[PDB]
Amino acid sequence: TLRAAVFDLDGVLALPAVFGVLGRTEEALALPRGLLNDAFQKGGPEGATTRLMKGEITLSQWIPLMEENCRKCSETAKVCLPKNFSIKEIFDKAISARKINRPMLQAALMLRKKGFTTAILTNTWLDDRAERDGLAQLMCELKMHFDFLIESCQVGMVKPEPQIYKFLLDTLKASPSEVVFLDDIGANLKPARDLGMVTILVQDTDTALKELEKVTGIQLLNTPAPLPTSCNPSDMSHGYVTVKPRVRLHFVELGSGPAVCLCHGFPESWYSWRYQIPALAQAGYRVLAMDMKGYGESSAPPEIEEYCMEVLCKEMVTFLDKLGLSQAVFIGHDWGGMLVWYMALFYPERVRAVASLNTPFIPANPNMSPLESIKANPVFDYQLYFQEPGVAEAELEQNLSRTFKSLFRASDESVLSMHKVCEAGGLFVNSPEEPSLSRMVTEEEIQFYVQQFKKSGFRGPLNWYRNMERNWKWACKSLGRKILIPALMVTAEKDFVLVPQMSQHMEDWIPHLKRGHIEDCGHWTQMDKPTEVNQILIKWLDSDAR
Amino acid sequence: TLRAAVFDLDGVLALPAVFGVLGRTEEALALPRGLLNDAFQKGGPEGATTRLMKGEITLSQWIPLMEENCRKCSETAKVCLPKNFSIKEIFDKAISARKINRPMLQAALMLRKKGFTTAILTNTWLDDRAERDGLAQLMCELKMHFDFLIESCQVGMVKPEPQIYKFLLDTLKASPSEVVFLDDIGANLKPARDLGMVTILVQDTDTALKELEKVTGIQLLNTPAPLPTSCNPSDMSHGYVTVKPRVRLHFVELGSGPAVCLCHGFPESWYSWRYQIPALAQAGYRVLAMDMKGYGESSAPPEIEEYCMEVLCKEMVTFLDKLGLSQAVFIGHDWGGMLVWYMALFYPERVRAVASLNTPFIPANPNMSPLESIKANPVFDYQLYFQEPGVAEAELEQNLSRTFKSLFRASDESVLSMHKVCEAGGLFVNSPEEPSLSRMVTEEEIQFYVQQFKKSGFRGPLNWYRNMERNWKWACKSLGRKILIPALMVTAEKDFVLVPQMSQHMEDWIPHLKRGHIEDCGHWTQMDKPTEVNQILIKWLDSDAR
Ligand SMILES: O=C(N[C@H]1CC[C@H](Oc2ccc(C(=O)O)cc2)CC1)N[C@]12C[C@H]3C[C@H](C[C@H](C3)C1)C2
Ligand SMILES: O=C(N[C@H]1CC[C@H](Oc2ccc(C(=O)O)cc2)CC1)N[C@]12C[C@H]3C[C@H](C[C@H](C3)C1)C2
Ligand SMILES: [Mg+2]
Ligand SMILES: [Mg+2]
Repeated sequence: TLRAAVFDLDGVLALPAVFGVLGRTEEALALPRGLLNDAFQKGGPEGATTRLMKGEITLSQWIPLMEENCRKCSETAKVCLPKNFSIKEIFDKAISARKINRPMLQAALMLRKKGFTTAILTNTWLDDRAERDGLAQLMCELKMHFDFLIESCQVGMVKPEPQIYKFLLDTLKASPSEVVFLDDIGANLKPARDLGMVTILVQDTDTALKELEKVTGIQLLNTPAPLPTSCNPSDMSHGYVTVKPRVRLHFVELGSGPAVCLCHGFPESWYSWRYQIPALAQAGYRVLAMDMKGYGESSAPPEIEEYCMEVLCKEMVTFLDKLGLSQAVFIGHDWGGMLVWYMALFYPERVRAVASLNTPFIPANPNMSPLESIKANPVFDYQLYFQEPGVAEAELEQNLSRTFKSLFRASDESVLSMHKVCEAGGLFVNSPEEPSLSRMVTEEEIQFYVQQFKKSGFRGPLNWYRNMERNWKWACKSLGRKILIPALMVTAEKDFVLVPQMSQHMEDWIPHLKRGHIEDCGHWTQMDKPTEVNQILIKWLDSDAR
Repeated sequence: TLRAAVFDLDGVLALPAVFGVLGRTEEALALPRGLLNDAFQKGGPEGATTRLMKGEITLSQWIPLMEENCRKCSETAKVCLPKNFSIKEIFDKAISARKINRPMLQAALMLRKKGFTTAILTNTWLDDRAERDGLAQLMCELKMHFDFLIESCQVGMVKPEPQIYKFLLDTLKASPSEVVFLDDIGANLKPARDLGMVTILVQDTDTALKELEKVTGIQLLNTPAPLPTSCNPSDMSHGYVTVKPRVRLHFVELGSGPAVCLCHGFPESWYSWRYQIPALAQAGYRVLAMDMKGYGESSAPPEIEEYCMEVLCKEMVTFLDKLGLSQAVFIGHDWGGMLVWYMALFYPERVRAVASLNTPFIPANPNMSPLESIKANPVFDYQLYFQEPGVAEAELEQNLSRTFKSLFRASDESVLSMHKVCEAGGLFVNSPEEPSLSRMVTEEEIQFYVQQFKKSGFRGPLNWYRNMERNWKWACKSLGRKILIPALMVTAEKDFVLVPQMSQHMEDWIPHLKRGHIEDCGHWTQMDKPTEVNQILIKWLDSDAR
């Protein structure tokens, strides 16, 4: 019967609640118990705080009004306000003190995921303080997880006036006995209850959630750790840059701060970074997640040379130029890993910082051609299979669903063997027509890749593998050099192709290299261990790219 | 006969040249005359500086090599290097000391504009210093004005080796006697001369330009002050955000730094900011130049209400949300001016700073309906003409070329009279079929607007005018408030509709308002006085939005 969930902000989604700072200030400054709240509520519906909450005045017009109220309250109580008493000062501290209440948000997340219509209903103000950005951030981080945000100052009404609940029920397209409403102030529940809404006084979070769990019949507390926030492709800002006449580059863009350019692998998508894209934006970064040349909404010229490393790097630099970026942090995985390394080597001035997932920096062997090298490793066999234009395209484009369902697997979940692919005559010869969904990806996620590769298919992506000679000659020009910009390498325990030991010799070329390791991690790092990936990168960026 | 122009960087496009810092350091530190240059050149083609310039090593590998050379040079010269001697320190100072040489660049600009193939040919290095971004910036600002940039370290060759000139002539698709090459070091000219290229030793800039003027037969020196850099639409990064299911917003994006959101007027385009977009990017800003709802590549639903101020503002906030921006600076002109003001009023938390060109902040008259107000001013007549869905669309869409050629005029150049448009029965009744091109815009610029308005025409844009009642009711909710965030107002002397006196009362609502005035400026401010506009905004942003 419950179909909707409403959360107060202050005291429910954010802690500590600003009303409690009022008590601790009183206590701190040894003021009469409740003085600050008497002054705050002064005049009830005709008072300054209602005008604020109704949106009639801004937070800065309100500040001196509240000071007066404190004077009037302190006079009436026959005490003297302390020297250098400052309402601005106090509210600054208070507002910046509050953070998202993780357990509660995730509870709301869960409820939405099981299909509830969730909303924030809050009395709040038009904040014009020089420090308003802080609160602006919080509300941003919070609003993306809810169907609605109803702000007292935006709708001209306040809790606990009955009108706002009607507005709430209207906005929800629900009837009162279908909503649960959580709030920390009892007065505000009264009117929700009168309409027949389930209510919860939120004192301590956990108890509030136990009640919520009980009423909804969904497990909220003690539940498993949820995935990082993902991306709905159509809620994203999509960018397009022509880097030369044939060729356009597409990216997805989120956040502000230092520019971070995410470079996916074979055969993937900007979408392979769906778990990183929110995290880093939230961490303070401008994330530019590429469709690498040949993929998705990016161009895919058919010629092989269009995909050698030199051209691909030139084109990334041009990307920076047209977009006005003097530098960006480069982070790549798989093929994208290889490319960001060479970016560091040929264009240090344009690379703020470099990092790679799984892809070690391997230098060219001036003495042994890459064809020889690739033969020297059985696990590289599939690469020779990729050389003959047409063969791999045909196998891979034959059933897309099948292809990605088969590639995108966690460690325990392997259904292919990159071992003697050539001999076998294909990648899929002894793997299933209809592989099971891997635990890492949903049917919907797989279909996204499916719809993308329908645009250009595999020629472009496969071409990346077809310039072994050209890339080797090129790479050799950099044998003299060293990587001295900040650099992170991140290894995946259970990558059975990009094994962590391939990275062992990296400090020889990259003396200040920083490292990350991820246990129980296959080749598809971002979607296998998104929490860990986010943790390692954000930590790295904060110390090294700022 | 001359068809191409090549410019050295160090000493030609950038001053002071780093070789001269070497002399002044020597002089500063009382070292043997030339010691620093002996050490720099040490070993000629087998030396460290060649490897650097050839790209064999990075600038940071080079640094200690150069120190050794100084030791060896100082030993041989029987002097002791000073306590705390630091090549890094010296090159840091030097590189950061150099700036673009305005007269020279503009000379190159001019030559390109009269059809020359221009290029930079320079010996230079792979810079991995922690401070490489500085130089990265300079090269960015410089490379956008030239057909080619040939870097010694990128092509593996150096001036004055003859191979690089061959490469140069190849890249240019020119024969030697069609190029002029400017350089400050004589040795480098020698090989250009051997092939039969016109050359210029660049000592003082002005003399170099006099020779250049003489050889090319184009006036370079003493020439009129050129326009700010414009934008080629197809060299820009284009962004797309769906703000709700019907409706997508398109923007053009350039630069990094604080987010600046540019809001054009009626009936215009992101392209109306073409002169501001580079300037601000160069000034340190992330410029997001909108197609406002109803225009260009943005959506244009036909319903009027889709265009009231409230919806338009909601949708801008959503724009921020989906793009991950907690705030941005809002700058608008005309209708966009009106909108940024209301943004400040209803969403201060999301507005870092607000500024308007021509559009004063006028509050609603709670007592007099907007229809009455608009009748009270003869110069507003055209607005009543705009009310009847269909009438204005038909006149305006009938000849697009004609429409914009007629609207987009400088002050002296007026061909319409917004006076008694209704009575006359149209905007164009006694104006020409084929107006002359106004001095502000080229045929190509006008055609750009033409091709844009072909997409949705005038319904959307005109609809902005059709919510006088709705916007008035809405605006009234803010009668209690004040604008206390940083705010600039910029008036145009010769705006015969948005006259500067309409702004006189603004300090009553906006007490810290900052002001800008532009003399000899019509209504189409950005394209009328781009230099002034850029000057006022950049100055304002630097003090107020940072
Ligand atoms: O080949 C590269 N990635 C493969 C892409 C497909 C994937 O297939 C898998 C992966 C996992 C599984 C599973 O879990 O069963 C199955 C199939 C295997 C890895 N990356 C490079 C990166 C650089 C440059 C060049 C040479 C070398 C170094 C490898 C390409
Ligand atoms: O009408 C608005 N702009 C017009 C657009 C077209 C232009 O036509 C011109 C302009 C110049 C010339 C010339 O040089 O001959 C000819 C025609 C006249 C100005 N802007 C607003 C901005 C706010 C909100 C609302 C009401 C009021 C306050 C005016 C719209
Ligand atoms: Mg509360
Ligand atoms: Mg020079």
